[PDB]
Amino acid sequence: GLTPEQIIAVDGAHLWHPYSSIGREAVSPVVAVAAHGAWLTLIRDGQPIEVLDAMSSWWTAIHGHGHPALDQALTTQLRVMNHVMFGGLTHEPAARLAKLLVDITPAGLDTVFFSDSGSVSVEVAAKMALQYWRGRGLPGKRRLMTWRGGYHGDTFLAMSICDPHGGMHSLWTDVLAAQVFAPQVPRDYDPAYSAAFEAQLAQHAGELAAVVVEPVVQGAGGMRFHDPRYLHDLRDICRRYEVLLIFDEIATGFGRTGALFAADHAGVSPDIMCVGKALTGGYLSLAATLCTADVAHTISAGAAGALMHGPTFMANPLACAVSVASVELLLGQDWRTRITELAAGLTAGLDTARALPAVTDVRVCGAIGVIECDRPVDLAVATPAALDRGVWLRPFRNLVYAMPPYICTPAEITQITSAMVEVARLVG
Amino acid sequence: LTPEQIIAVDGAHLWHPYSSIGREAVSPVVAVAAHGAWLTLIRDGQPIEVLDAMSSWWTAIHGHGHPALDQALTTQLRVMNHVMFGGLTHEPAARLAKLLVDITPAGLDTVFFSDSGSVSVEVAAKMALQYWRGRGLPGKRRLMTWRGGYHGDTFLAMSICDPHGGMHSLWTDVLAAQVFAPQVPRDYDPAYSAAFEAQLAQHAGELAAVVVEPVVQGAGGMRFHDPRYLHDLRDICRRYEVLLIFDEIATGFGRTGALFAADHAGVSPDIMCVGKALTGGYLSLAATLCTADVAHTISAGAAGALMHGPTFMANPLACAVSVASVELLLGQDWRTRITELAAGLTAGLDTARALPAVTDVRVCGAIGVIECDRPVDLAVATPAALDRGVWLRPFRNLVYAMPPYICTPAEITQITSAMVEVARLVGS
Repeated sequence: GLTPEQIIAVDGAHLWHPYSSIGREAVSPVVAVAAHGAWLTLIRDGQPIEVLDAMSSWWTAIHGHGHPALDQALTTQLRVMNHVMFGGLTHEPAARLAKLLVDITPAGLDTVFFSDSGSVSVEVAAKMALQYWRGRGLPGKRRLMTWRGGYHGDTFLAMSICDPHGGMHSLWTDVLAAQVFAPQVPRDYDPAYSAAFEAQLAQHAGELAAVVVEPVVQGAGGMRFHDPRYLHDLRDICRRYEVLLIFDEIATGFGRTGALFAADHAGVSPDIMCVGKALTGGYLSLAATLCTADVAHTISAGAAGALMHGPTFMANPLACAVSVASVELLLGQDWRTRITELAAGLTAGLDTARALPAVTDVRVCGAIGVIECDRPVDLAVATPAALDRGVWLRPFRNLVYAMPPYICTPAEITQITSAMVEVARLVG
Repeated sequence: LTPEQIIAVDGAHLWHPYSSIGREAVSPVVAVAAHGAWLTLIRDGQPIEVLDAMSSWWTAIHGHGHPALDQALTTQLRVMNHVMFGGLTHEPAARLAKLLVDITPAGLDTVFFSDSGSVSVEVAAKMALQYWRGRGLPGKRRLMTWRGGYHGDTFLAMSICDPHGGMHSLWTDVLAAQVFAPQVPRDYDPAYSAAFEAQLAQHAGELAAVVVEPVVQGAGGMRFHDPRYLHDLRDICRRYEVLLIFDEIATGFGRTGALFAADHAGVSPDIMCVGKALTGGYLSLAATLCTADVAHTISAGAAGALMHGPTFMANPLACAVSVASVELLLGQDWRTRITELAAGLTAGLDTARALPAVTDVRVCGAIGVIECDRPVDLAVATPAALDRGVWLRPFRNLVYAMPPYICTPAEITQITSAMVEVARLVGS
């Protein structure tokens, strides 16, 4: 065991944090000692304090932390079978979860490949698309196309379809696969944008295995929203030019944008889909890649005859079991009303930020609320300001944003938005 | 779901490792429980207990449902399932990082947690590339390895897989082009090391790192090599200013008879990956360690940080069970336990040497291998071993086992007996 002071000492000497340095961080991490419901217990000045997890621990904790149904599902599985290899064996948690995912995802996604993180699920999606065209005798179809502003993970293939600025591709000159980038997709629908996207794809169609995009909401690359009609156009362009369509719903899945999956806003189905994050209710890392029967059969009939991927902990019973419970818990309530109330609460609470000096935009989409500023937000000013108000916020670039747990009460949303508005006040 | 229902869902909707959809010659066997060294499988509608001779692909070193690991998981679950690692730290991450820095080869001072072995290999490569960019030498961006290796299934990891006999051979047209030395021999031969140095010498200005599995090459062929080669690699790498990366994802935590396989040569790499047995086989987790010099050179570079950070980085639940699994290993006389397992494998596999289809029998720690003269047919091997009460998973021409450390001498003899009978049938 360790005290918080001992934890800080070990951490500063031995632990890498995300996108961080060793030994030169301007803000040292805060010790978290517990998490229950929508609240984290953090150590501030040696005092344990409770604060709202306004980020849902990066979109994951949709039912909040320590939800009794999900705790119970994990403990139930632990007593029967922690894990077995998925090579030559199958089990009830994988079957139950696969059945659920094929039933609730956009129509036609009939097969499920489990992996251990979002970035791996993106690599599997890419491997499916490339092997598909190898199965059709067209191995020149091996590049990916996307639009700017995206984020798809940070393994090296996922990096290649990241936004070049968000992903700091200037640091990776001559390392990354060179993919095709269309301009940033706009918020409001403009058919000229889609016509330009189609003309650019048409030029590269013989080189392209797939278009890969985040539907409706671009998360880690800038918390930007776009009209769902653009996804309708992508589905059409890809159909006509014989390029696969991949939707990365790792951040948008499981109700977060006001539909079960963001693709449902446009009423279209991709050929391949990635899910993760909220899949397990935020308990454990699990991800999945789904594809159509056509994709699966074309891969399986090719000369390779097999999708050559298979992580050690593929379809981990513990992770699948808690995911089954998390999914069933979402589907067994009126989640659509819940998200509508959350969006209304975010809109009401963030409205006064629209008039602030340094605010360039305020936008809400489902249980997502964003304040865009005209300058970078200083973490050394924002974090104490948010903590003083009992809220854990993690701004980045010029954005103050939240994706609260679905179980947040109106008062908790008021508390979250009040902290967001104050952070934006202190920016200007 | 009943076992028949699971089989139906699985055939319709589940991808398995390295497999097709609809064209697998052997349907998977339903697993319904796991306890200690035993799996409960459904065969012809009836449950049978069989030994997990593969440790669920090297992970279940303490067996399944060990009370100390079950309890560590439920204890952490009652406190905090998960919190984001951005701006926060926690006791499971600090406890695990402190343990790992203390037990790994000297000089490995910092720890980056990720969710899978393949990701940890990508993190290792990113560390090596950002290191040389931090030294103003971005041309040092290629990797060198020896043939027969395997390092995971993501696209960078695939680039250092064996390019001919390796499972990723058909992708070489789209992978990064790395430098490959010939297969390292079993016995020590100074001419091999001289040739390795001569080949590295002409690429040194473009090489970021040498990446190898130390002592045992696993998924690429269960080949063992003399630890003195690792001494030579460390010397070559230091003299030519190339970083040395050891992938101990399969070899770590006592499996080869030393705590880490690098310990057989007394060698410290600059970067090291661990995984699999890290969590006792409960949950997916991996780690990448590097020296202070590597961490500080990355942190002082123009990037100012290591540009990686997955959603579930440093998951409290996975870290907590890993802490317990590592402490359980260190709190017993693991070295004597592994020596006894190795002696049991050696004694029980000896009769396989006389079988007509067997070309080699070799043991290293708790690893036992029968190498046959033809590929082993799973349709024969799987029921033959199940008939003998053992779950075995041959691959290529190999019948092999990596049993849980808790196996009794009688259980090891039951495992080796089933392996001998599989080998006997291979030549029938």
